[PDB]
Amino acid sequence: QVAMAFDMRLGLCELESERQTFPLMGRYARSFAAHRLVLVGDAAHTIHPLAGQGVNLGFMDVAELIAELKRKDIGQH
Amino acid sequence: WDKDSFGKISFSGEEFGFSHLGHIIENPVIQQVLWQRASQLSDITLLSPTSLKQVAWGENEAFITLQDDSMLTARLVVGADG
Amino acid sequence: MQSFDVVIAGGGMVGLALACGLQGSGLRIAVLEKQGKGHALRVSAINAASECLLRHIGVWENLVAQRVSPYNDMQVWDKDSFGKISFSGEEFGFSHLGHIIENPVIQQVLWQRASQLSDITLLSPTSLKQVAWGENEAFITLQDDSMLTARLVVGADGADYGHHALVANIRTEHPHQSVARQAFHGDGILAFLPLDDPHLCSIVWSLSPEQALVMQSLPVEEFNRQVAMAFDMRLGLCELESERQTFPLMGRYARSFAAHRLVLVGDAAHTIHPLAGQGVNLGFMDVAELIAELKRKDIGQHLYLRRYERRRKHSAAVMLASMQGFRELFDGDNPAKKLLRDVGLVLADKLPGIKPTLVRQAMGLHDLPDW
Repeated sequence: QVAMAFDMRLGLCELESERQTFPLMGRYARSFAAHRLVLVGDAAHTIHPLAGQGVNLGFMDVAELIAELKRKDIGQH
Repeated sequence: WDKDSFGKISFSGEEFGFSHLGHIIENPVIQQVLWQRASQLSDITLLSPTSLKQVAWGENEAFITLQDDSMLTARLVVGADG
Repeated sequence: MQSFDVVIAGGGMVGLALACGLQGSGLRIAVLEKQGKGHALRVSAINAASECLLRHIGVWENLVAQRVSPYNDMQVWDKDSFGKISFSGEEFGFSHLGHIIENPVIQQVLWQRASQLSDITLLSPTSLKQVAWGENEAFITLQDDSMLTARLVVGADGADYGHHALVANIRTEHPHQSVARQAFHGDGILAFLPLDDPHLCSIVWSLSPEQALVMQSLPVEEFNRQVAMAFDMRLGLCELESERQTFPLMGRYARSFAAHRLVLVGDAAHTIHPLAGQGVNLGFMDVAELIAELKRKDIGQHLYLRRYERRRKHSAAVMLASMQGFRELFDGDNPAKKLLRDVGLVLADKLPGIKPTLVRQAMGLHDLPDW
């Protein structure tokens, strides 16, 4: 079934590992600011046009956050 | 087979002792062949190239006519292949 | 009998265009026709390519001096995605994209040319009683038992659909300013074709048969209201002047049929087109190419003909692909695309620059043979 859904692009297929599922907790969120609270989304588990790339959105959240934080009061919303 | 569900069924007559399920045959060959049989039969005559000018459906005869004004009659009429 | 090189069933715009044109060719032409000064109900939006056919056949000056309504500017939009594209030839140095011209004027004009030509005689009011398709002659006959023969026969202007068109003359609050306007709304399309009167348009409203029928039978104050909303009030309050007329759009999966000494050209005057009022242009282009091909072997044999058929069925697929393409373009002009434009991550979009391509299509200066 995996191979047909892939057009047989790589021929016959064989699962080695266990099969694991997890909800894609995108797509309408990734940030929450609050009075001395910052939330960054679980980008590791979020939808993206490019497979396996969600976490990049997180690494980019924090780079920008590193940038902004290294200056007033760090916490004020 | 189906490209969406990936469902598929395959089958053979050989599995049930048959040599063929059918034959692919060109239409011109089929028709020109049955045409040759047609005039190789005497209770059949072939009228061509002929188009119909009028048909007056009678109770006992067909009373059809031809463009070349050759009157024609028939018990029953049957149309096909168009 | 009388003997002709080509007889032409149903002599309307396109067949006569063929008559004047398929000439100075050595071919004798017969033409079978089986049958005011106010704004006609029926108008066609004649493009530059079509103009070059009519200017060539010497008739342009005529219906110009009659009544002609130049547009150089066009606007198309969609009421659902709010997408819209507008364009002009002036932007590329052209004075006009086309002309709105009344059908009766066009045809009565080409009719006058017809008998002002001696290799053309006109047979009317005449209907066919019998045609016996011979190997070398047409052997067709008339109801008045006048035998007739022809090398090749060609039918046009009449002789399956999806939508109907409601057409009518509509006075608008705001001047149309010589803009051909077209609005998509679901599976309704509503076009306003500008006329001589600075405040009058002839519309083409493509609707389902059931929708066209209801609109045609609506009381006028309701029609006035309803037409204007479907047009986004682009020209303000609306008032029907003329009668409301509907006719099936006999596109879209045909326009050509070749056969043993038979050529059929579609009733392009009644066929779907991306650009409202433009169907007939497809017909004028069918015949130009046919004039071109006919003026040479045997004129009638369905061998030197089916290659002509290829070209036309081809053109009809192109027109179909184009309507599909206008819809894709409008449904793609949405807010997510706007966001991506801004941020530079658009993969697929309106091309640089479709304005010039929209102009070459409206003018239809492609499609031409030259000559």
